[PDB]
Amino acid sequence: DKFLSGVVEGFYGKPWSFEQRKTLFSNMAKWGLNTYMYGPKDDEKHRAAWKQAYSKREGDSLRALIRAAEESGILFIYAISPGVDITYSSNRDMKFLKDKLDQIRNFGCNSFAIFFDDIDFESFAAAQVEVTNEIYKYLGMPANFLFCPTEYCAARADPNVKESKYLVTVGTGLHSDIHIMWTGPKVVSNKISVESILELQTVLRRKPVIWDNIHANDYEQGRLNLGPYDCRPAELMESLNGIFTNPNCEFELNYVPIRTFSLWCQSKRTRFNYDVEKALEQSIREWTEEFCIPRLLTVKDIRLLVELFYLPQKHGKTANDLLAQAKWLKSNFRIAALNTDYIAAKEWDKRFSKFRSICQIIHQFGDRLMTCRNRVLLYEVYNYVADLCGILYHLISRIHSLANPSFRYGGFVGDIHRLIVSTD
Amino acid sequence: DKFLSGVVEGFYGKPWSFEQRKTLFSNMAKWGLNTYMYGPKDDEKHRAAWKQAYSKREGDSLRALIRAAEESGILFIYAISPGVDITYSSNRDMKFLKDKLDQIRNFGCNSFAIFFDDIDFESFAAAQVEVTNEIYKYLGMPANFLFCPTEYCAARADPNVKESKYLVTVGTGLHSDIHIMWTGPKVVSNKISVESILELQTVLRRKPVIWDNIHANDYEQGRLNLGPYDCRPAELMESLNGIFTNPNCEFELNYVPIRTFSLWCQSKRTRFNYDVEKALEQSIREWTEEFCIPRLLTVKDIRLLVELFYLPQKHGKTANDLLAQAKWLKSNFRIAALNTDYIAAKEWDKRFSKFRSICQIIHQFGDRLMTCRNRVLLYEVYNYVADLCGILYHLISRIHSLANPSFRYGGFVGDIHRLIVSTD
Repeated sequence: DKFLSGVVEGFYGKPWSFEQRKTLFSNMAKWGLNTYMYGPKDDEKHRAAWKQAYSKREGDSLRALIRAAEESGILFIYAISPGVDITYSSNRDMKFLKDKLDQIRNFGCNSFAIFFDDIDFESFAAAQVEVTNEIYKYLGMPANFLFCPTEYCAARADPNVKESKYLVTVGTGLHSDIHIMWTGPKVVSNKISVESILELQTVLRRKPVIWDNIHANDYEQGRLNLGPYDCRPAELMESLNGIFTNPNCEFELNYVPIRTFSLWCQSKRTRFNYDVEKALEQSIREWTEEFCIPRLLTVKDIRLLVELFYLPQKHGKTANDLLAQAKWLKSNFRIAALNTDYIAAKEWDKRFSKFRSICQIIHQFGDRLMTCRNRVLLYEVYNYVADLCGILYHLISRIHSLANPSFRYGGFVGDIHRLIVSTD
Repeated sequence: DKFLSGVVEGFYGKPWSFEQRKTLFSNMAKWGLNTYMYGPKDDEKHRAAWKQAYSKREGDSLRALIRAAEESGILFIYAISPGVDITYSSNRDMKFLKDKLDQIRNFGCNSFAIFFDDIDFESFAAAQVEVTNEIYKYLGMPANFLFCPTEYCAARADPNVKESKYLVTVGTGLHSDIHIMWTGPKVVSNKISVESILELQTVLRRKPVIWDNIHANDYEQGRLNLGPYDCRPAELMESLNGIFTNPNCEFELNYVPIRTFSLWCQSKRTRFNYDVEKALEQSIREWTEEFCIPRLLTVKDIRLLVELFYLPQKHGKTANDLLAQAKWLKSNFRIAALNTDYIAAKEWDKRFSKFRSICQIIHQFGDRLMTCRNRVLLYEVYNYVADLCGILYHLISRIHSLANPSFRYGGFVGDIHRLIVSTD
């Protein structure tokens, strides 16, 4: 039990394929991080079909996945969410849990993760502690046994944030060799700090394991998190028993965030210094080297793509420059189509022609990305660039319509978005 | 040369697989429409690599695709876009065009479609007419030879809309057995009429073929067009030489628009009456019958899904009801948290609880759709429902925050969207 630094499949919608998970395991071996939790929402065998057992074909597929993870040199953690209605009462569903963990142990893996409310009331705390301790005693002593609480973030703890008493019950009543999952101050989890982890270490009397969601994208329309691993210090890695991350739903776009997270873990095993921009440019150089592979573009344009679709907490340099220029063209547009007023209109036309040149070069980047060698990495990235070029052309057309003397975009989702931004 | 009613691949990004095109051909055989134009943007052999030839493996794949279309009972039209810089001048690139059409004729197909500006200046009209007539004379007399002009819509004709003189040059100079592509009054092409097609038949002195884009979705973020085929009369089908349609980028979502278009063509071959709602409920019943297939939910919830992601020209009944209720809750929110004012606040709370019940039942529809048998049709539809549930919960949270005493969504695309809706 050294450190459980890995990548989960806690996102919704996409099942990653067997070769995608195999290349993920080989990337895990060559990068340094040594864990992989298996919680896919497409696989409903561990979520609601745990009363049922595993079949022959999907059992052999999971056995091949487990032995592929074993031969790659990483470890496999099977996350099963039966629900918070066990309470050790009837023990028929506890027998179903024991038979399910027996057949997963027959499939090859020995590490588990009991989930009650999966990270995306009352009188359940001591019952879930008893259920988790009886399951952990039934499996003897597994080396890496995880447990996700119902109040996995400070926004979900309803009595205050220090002592909601559910965290103190699962801190005192559970066995000391079981890890507790956590997310941070928020479920979306932007700008986390070591003080919340320190008071959680005070409450839980053990080091937790941070399920992170700084690269997750299932909760927003068109969000892509190709940004680096930022706003987490090295001492946050120091005061834990491991830290997982939830990447994007599309696998081939997750080269740069998993590589910056691998820098953030494996270089910090030796020395606690971390440069975000150096790891970002190293990951983007390795991503251009992976971009040239013809699996069925210079570094500057892919730097522009990474700096556009950044983290949810902060945009990139180019994105902030475009938002500042769009705000400047939107604010002082009354001097348009009109000595000092005429040169101010010429300055406004200079800024607007700079904006048109930015949309033209990002459309040329879209065509040059369309002429790529890799195609399965092309399709996962093309929709974001195409919709960005469309909304940037709509922005430029709106500014040009406001220059000289409705708007439907996004369908119903964009209609709801415009209905909650526009005021009375 | 009866009628070229078919489905194109003119969308961007997605290459449809061989089995997807095979099931598309079997659906084409069992529904009635008998054409398929091949213009995929992922295949750059016909767009810029037409100087190069076809390889052995992709040539055998195209030969298998052509013979699969032949054995299904439909016909195959190969669309090639060399560019508008031919002008019959050097004839080396004309020899490249002749060798490319020779190897496509060796692959099996005999129908073609010369494109100059693909539907998504000056002094080119008589040169492109000469190039198209020399190519059509080189191929003898193909039965179905198509030609897409540069000014394919009335919004692209720069001198007026009746006589831009490019349309009159390609109407008089071309051979009378060549069809001319058209889109309508707009490239996006909503609410088209028979009068524009009548004046185009006056100008072009032949019946055109309408490339339609009423179900296209590559040009907007999160747009899904699961709506029926609407706002096109039967006499529009009467005064043509065929009509194609551009469906969505995801293949398995295109059951209902291609089935309503198949109703709109094949039932109108016998009688020109068309019910939009009867064809919509027949296509949604056949889509539930296809929904139950376990290829790796009652009719009311899939009716709710189709009525949500409707056409770009008009929303459904449920979507208009939700927008009207959101506008009503947004408009008179000042009576909230406050005799007549108190019962008005209770009426406001009744409408807000109705809105919360609508978001709850659409999240339950999301979970019940997640428990489906088909998975490759699950993943193509899950992202739209998940982002709709997220933006509806954000709408309800904003209305509840406005009830009793920034906003980041979409990333950079949503930032541009909020920057072009919000005013000074």
